[PDB]
Amino acid sequence: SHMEDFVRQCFNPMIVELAEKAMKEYGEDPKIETNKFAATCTHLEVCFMYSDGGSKHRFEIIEGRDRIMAWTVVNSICNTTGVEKPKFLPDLYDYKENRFIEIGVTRREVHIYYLEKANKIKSEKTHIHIFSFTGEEMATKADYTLDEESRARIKTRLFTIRQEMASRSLWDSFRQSE
Ligand SMILES: [Mn+2]
Ligand SMILES: [Mn+2]
Repeated sequence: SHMEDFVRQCFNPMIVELAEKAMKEYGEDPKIETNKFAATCTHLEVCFMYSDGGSKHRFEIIEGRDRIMAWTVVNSICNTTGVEKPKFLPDLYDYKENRFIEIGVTRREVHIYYLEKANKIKSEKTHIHIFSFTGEEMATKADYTLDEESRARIKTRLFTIRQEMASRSLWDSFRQSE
């Protein structure tokens, strides 16, 4: 599929392999679920750019691990810090702020996805940070965790991915499929 080749020429190879394992872990095939394939890679890259901002030992990366191992770290973070165990696996834990973070990448309005992410968690303490494919962003308590320059990089990369999909005529199917 054309989407499949774009995702392979767009994201770095380890991001692609890490997405595949995340897909195969839930039965989804990147070769037919190609739109979900571009979404998992985009979400994976944002989480790794996000942890790249801040101090060296600031973030414990929960995403990209396998479910049992990912929970193993979450239970480890909880008993270490006393923070409540979330109902769903988050993406990162902020050692600087002592809270889990849920990263979200949207193709609709950032205000709708966060509203969609907020009622699902109900965990209150879990921080939520949302980015769009157009440059906006929305975070719990208006606390954006990272500095403006690190968030500007993520927004820049998202719009580049958005442009490259459109120049290849795959953006409309990607947008109209979320
Ligand atoms: Mn996740
Ligand atoms: Mn997420």
